[PDB]
Amino acid sequence: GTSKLKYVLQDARFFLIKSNNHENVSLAKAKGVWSTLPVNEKKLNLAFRSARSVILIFSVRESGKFQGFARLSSESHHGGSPIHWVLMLGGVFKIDWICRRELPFTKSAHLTNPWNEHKPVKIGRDGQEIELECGTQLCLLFPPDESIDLYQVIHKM
Repeated sequence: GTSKLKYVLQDARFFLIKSNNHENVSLAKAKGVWSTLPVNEKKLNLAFRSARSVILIFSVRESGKFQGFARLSSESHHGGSPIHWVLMLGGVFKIDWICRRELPFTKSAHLTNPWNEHKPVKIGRDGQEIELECGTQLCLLFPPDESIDLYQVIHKM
């Protein structure tokens, strides 16, 4: 079901992450981390302290889909085991995946983001914040990922 998911998404903040390649998203999925440019790092750190959940929604450029979404579990940190991104980067955020399944853009055509001029939510620069109701509904469109137990994620928050 979707009830724990809705609980996790309650009063969350949402950010679009655009990746130039699948290899980086695959790495993020395996390793539970993300790194972004300083401008977005600052926004994410601010958002992590401000909200019960901060959700990253991932899209690989030119793929025509979202590849999943994850919750920030920490602020960014520096000096750790170097991640071999296929690329100046900020620190590393730990993340917990909520959904590692794909969603085609064809399925989110009805969702517009008030924070990017009410353009379809698929449209946006890396780090674009997604407004609460748009973001919530977007996460709810994804196929449920039955490999993830959200109890574990709830126990952080």
